[PDB]
Amino acid sequence: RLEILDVTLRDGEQTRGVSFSTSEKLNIAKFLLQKLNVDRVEIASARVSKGELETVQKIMEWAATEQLTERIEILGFVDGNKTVDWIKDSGAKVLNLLTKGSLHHLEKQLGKTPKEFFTDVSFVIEYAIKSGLKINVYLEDWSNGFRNSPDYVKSLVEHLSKEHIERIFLPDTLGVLSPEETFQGVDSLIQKYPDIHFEFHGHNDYDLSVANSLQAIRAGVKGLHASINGLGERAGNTPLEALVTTIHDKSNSKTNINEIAITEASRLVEVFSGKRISANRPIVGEDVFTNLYANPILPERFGRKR
Amino acid sequence: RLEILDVTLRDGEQTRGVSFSTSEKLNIAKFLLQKLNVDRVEIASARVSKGELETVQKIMEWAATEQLTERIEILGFVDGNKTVDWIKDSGAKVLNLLTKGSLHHLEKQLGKTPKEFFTDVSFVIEYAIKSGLKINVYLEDWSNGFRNSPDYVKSLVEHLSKEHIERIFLPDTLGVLSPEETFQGVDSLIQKYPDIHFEFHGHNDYDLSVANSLQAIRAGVKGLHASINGLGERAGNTPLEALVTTIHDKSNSKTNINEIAITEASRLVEVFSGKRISANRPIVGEDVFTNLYANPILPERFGRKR
Ligand SMILES: [Zn+2]
Ligand SMILES: [Zn+2]
Repeated sequence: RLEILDVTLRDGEQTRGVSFSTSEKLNIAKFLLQKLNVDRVEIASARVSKGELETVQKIMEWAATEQLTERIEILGFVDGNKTVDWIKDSGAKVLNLLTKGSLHHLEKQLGKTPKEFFTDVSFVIEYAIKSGLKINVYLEDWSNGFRNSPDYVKSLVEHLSKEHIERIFLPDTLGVLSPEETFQGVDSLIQKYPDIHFEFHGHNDYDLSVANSLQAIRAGVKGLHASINGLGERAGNTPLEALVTTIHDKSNSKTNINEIAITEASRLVEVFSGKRISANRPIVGEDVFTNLYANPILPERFGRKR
Repeated sequence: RLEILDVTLRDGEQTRGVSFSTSEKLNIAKFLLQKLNVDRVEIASARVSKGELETVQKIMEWAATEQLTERIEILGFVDGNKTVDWIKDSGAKVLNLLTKGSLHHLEKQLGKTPKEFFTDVSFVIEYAIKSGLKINVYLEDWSNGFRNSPDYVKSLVEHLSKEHIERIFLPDTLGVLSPEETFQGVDSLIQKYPDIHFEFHGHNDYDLSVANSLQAIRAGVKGLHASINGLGERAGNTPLEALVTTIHDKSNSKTNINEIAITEASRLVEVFSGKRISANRPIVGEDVFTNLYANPILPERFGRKR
């Protein structure tokens, strides 16, 4: 019973030539939450140029109606009051704080001491809770963090367990992990803090994202991040359509995603995003489906060919 | 030091709407063997409607020139003399016999006894050797064979070690294996016959082909199959561009493939095949590449951006 977090609207928004209109975000958000039944959705980044603020507001206005405002999440930053104010205004109720997960990143971008930066973090989490939000924390560049500066990473997670947050995200930001490493890194933290909710968020640079995601599931993770058609910044995020199918058929864990809405979700973001998918795209490609040669992956299973 | 076998021209040819012209096959074959430096290439299937015969003949005529006729392989069938005659005529020197690797397949398609069919196999291998060819053997549907009728599979491999063949191919024909299973199946055969040359040939139905391919490398395999842009019949074959890169960076094994020709190879088959690749395609996609955020996968590394 794993949670699936769709990042299509935000991380996917980062893709070159992709910019969703308010109507586009509302439509896509509604479909993912209601039809695909994705647990939560990360719709945007805070302090993006207003308008983006208006979009979130409209989506929040709607979400209120359907009794599911707690399912919407907003990428935020360590900037004191600015991020939390913007989200307070947006109407959104959940954060997803972007923190540096590698000693290398912390220094080349902030130039602060682990304790120095951990202070800025505690303040934003504090102020957010004070402002009525809930917080999820990204350990940006963690895939390089636990392999190069595992100390810095262990203290950050240590410090985070003291804060009142919902989940910790372990992203392979630069998509460099092999399934082995993904299992190592995740296992390293799940064993130390067996009562925390960690989620894996891989990137597909080596076409290992769904594989990595499977190892993360073995190492203990309780949730996973992904995007429709693997939309995203480089090679994109873990491809949602292939992740879910693989989880359902190649693992003993499950998901609440309704497979039958998978095909429409794909066509949906492809059109609105303006990024074409190849005809051989796993599970969702046009040419994908075409009883001696029976493959568990059938067209009607994903709302196609009938 | 693994061997890479490109199946782009044959298995890839099977893709819907794809039919390579003679000039197209010659061009693509030349590039893969000479510039990408792929060990061998599987250019076609025997008894395909003549013309296909002419193509192979021209490619063989050329291959002779460059002193590398032994690097070209032709998918063949268990049909007595027909396949071996066609390849004898083609000028090609290597077979790659398609045999049923699952008891289920053997019966629903031939209706013969393991011993009955093993006789047809020994004759074709015999006749091929008699005709000056070398033989590689595909255990079609093996991914379902070692999991459902492992007995039938063990006898077939047993029988094959008695024949004078070059290699045994372990294909995940329907692309249903998880990396775990791929490691199990491959390990099952490599341990019994430690002196045989097995190669994995996975399909990308679950977007696990390159991951599976990595496990196959651990289980003992000495060679791997793949196609440019994952061209192929469904989701296609293991994507060559991602396989090689992953092998080089995420495994201690190596390859003779020249990474710098990877980008041109992709553009090459994309254009000639008429099958577009998404802009976020790992390693080869248009948008893929775009020093705080340094990813080992650099554009100039694959003959791009300079
Ligand atoms: Zn990301
Ligand atoms: Zn195949």
